[PDB]
Amino acid sequence: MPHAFKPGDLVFAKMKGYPHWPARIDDIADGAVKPPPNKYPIFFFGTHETAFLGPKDLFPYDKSKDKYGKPNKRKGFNEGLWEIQNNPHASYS
Repeated sequence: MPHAFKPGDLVFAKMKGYPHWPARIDDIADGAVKPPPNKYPIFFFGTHETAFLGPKDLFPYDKSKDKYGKPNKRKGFNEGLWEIQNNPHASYS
């Protein structure tokens, strides 16, 4: 059975106006800005941007990849597909 989201989990994350996007739940570094309550820090592969999202916008990657893991015209998207499949836990700083 599912647990709650934890750092390191791989997802497609949904933002208004954008396709479901390859992403991971990030850790929060010591001294770094924390997310609002009930939100997680989401790192978006390809763009390398961070937003704060709740579970309603987070789709586990294994279950969802057949639907959402297809190339997209959007900037950074196909780079993001490579990252989530080939090195999802690397440092992209």
